[PDB]
Amino acid sequence: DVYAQEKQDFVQHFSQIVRVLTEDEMGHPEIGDAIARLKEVLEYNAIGGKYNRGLTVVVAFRELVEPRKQDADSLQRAWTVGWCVELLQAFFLVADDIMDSSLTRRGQICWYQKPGVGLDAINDANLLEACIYRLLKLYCREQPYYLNLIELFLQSSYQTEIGQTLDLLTAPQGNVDLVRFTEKRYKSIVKYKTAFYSFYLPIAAAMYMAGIDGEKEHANAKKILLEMGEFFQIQDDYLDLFGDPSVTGKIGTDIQDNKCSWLVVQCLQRATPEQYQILKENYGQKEAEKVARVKALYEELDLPAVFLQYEEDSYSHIMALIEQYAAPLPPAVFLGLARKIYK
Amino acid sequence: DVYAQEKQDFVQHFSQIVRVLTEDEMGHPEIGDAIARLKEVLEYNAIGGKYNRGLTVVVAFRELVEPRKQDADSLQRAWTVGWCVELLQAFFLVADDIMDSSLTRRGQICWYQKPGVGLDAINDANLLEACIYRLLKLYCREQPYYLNLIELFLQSSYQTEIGQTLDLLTAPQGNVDLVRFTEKRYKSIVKYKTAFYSFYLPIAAAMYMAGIDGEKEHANAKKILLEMGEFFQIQDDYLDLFGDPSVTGKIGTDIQDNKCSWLVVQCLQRATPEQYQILKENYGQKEAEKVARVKALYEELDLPAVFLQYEEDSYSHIMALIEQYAAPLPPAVFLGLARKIYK
Ligand SMILES: O=P(O)(O)C(O)(Cc1cccnc1)P(=O)(O)O
Ligand SMILES: O=P(O)(O)C(O)(Cc1cccnc1)P(=O)(O)O
Ligand SMILES: C=C(C)CCOP(=O)(O)OP(=O)(O)O
Ligand SMILES: C=C(C)CCOP(=O)(O)OP(=O)(O)O
Ligand SMILES: [Mg+2]
Ligand SMILES: [Mg+2]
Ligand SMILES: [Mg+2]
Ligand SMILES: [Mg+2]
Ligand SMILES: [Mg+2]
Ligand SMILES: [Mg+2]
Repeated sequence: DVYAQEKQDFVQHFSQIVRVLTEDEMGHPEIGDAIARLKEVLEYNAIGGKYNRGLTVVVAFRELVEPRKQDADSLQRAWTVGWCVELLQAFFLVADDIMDSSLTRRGQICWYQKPGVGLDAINDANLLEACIYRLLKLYCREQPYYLNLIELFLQSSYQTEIGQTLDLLTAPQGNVDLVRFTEKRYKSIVKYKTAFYSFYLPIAAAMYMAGIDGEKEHANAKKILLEMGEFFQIQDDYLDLFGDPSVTGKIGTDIQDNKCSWLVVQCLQRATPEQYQILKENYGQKEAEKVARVKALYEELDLPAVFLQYEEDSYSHIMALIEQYAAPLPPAVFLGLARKIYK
Repeated sequence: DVYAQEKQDFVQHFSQIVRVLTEDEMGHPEIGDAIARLKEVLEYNAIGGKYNRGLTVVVAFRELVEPRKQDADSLQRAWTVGWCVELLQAFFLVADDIMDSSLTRRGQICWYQKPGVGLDAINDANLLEACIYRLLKLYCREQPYYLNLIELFLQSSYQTEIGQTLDLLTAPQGNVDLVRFTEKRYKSIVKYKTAFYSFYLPIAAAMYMAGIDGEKEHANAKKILLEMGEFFQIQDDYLDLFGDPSVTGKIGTDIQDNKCSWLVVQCLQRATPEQYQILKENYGQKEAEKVARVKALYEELDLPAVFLQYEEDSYSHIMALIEQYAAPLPPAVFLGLARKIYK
């Protein structure tokens, strides 16, 4: 597996990430305590994921750039830009866990739930964001793609925040209005909150580093990647309820938080007026027995089978899009990524 | 007053800010609801302040740039960059109010206290931040100083967040350890949390737009401006307790929040072991009667007189620094700003 190959090299690079980020302290001992906190935040929140996004930058880089230009310096920059995407991920998740009132992340207590952290986590998340641009400046400032990367990260952050706004607006706490939960709305939420930053960004970053800046090449890459992103969020929604917290590393909250989940949207498409009543009575509440009633209804409508069938139809469709839109990029780039997220 | 002149033109420009920010919606009706929320957030949180920071960009621009280069386009860009600093301010304040558990801001209820907003305000704050860079791209991308402005805003944000980390670390909730509250620590907190973004940033932005990018000119400007920033935070700390909420627009929380305020640092310098006990017993608690005991001790030590005397010594010192370090920039730039914040 081409991700497995690159992994060990990528993950060890995090030591260098932390080192150069906390040598800002050398020239200013006055901020020592802040730099120590930064290190803690990084070590807690940027480590322990699958690294799909960061590894994708490196894999795509190695597949897009002529082996004659893969010197030690160019490789260090690739790992760094990969870690920038992982820091973006950490920024979004620390804040998302606060807003979604979640308990665990990646198999440990959410950072804001940690004793003595609490809403201070808001500033910690913003620091993670800031570190992206410090890394970009330190490693990439004299490269021709520097400004393109800066604008890409900024734009991806804006899109993600717009998506989060839609997520939160569609799920007002205490106000169960199931008519809002349409497929059209679902698709817009996930495109913005997940697809751009999780799928387009890491490949686009590699493309810029390879000198592929053409409007057309990026537009074609998007057509494939945003579709993969939709599937990825749908899988996340399924896993919120039907996943084993021991494997996912996080306790589900979509029902309690009144979210426009793929599951609730599919339920509303199949529900008799009497099933609709059950949903309306038990959705968006914290009571464990009410959540259990919604899961039992999902199970009745065979939603887990409907998801299985969506996964298969989706894989076939993404493969068709790769056949059409990959060129002039190597299909391997997209095939590797697809194999990582479906199987 | 040269701020008063420029004001009406600057403030009316906010209509154009909001318009171009919410025409992102024209090409994507799917995110309409998010764009409506963005508009609300802007109108609530970017309006109602003194605009000292944003006006400073415009004033300095008009004083630094040859009147022959102050066309309508260059002026529109100046107003925009001014509004970018006001958006940065709004980002920091929305988040700061959450973290500091504050009640009002600029004479209205804090955004996160508004019914139906709550911790969703975390994402709203991040959107304010994102809008800075959208404005910079839309108005300034083809100008020679574009990248310098982008790096300036990013770096100022990082410094501010480091400062906020020190603020929050020095004020752990429920853990009153008054020995931490030294002048040396106070000075480091305020330099980072306030001085860079409030004083250096707006002048530096004008300098870059005027083509003054020299290391030396910026280093000299900092020497003056960071000192002004220290005074400005000290005045803020005094006003938290001794200001009239009807004028300041915000209810004070420093005592309740266990903060390393200039006032508590000055108290510890003057206090008998028996006054020290009083402080230690009543500081960092929410009880109105305990807060009242701390204010009465401050009044005993004549802290309000000590502040008056600091204000005067500080004005004289800043004026001495202007005499030394302003050149080759016009002293008016710094004098105008000083007159705005002292009187
Ligand atoms: O990991 P989570 O919390 O299940 C999630 O995927 C996290 C997340 C944050 C931001 C953007 N996309 C996904 P969410 O959308 O809250 O279900
Ligand atoms: O307006 P406030 O809340 O009194 C304050 O000045 C706001 C603030 C936020 C961020 C940086 N500097 C000041 P704080 O430091 O919390 O006392
Ligand atoms: C956008 C989503 C669905 C958040 C989870 O992403 P991942 O499942 O890739 O989380 P980590 O590997 O980074 O933990
Ligand atoms: C950095 C500080 C002390 C926050 C308040 O700044 P201002 O007093 O300039 O607040 P507004 O005019 O923007 O309301
Ligand atoms: Mg979540
Ligand atoms: Mg969420
Ligand atoms: Mg989820
Ligand atoms: Mg505050
Ligand atoms: Mg504060
Ligand atoms: Mg204050």
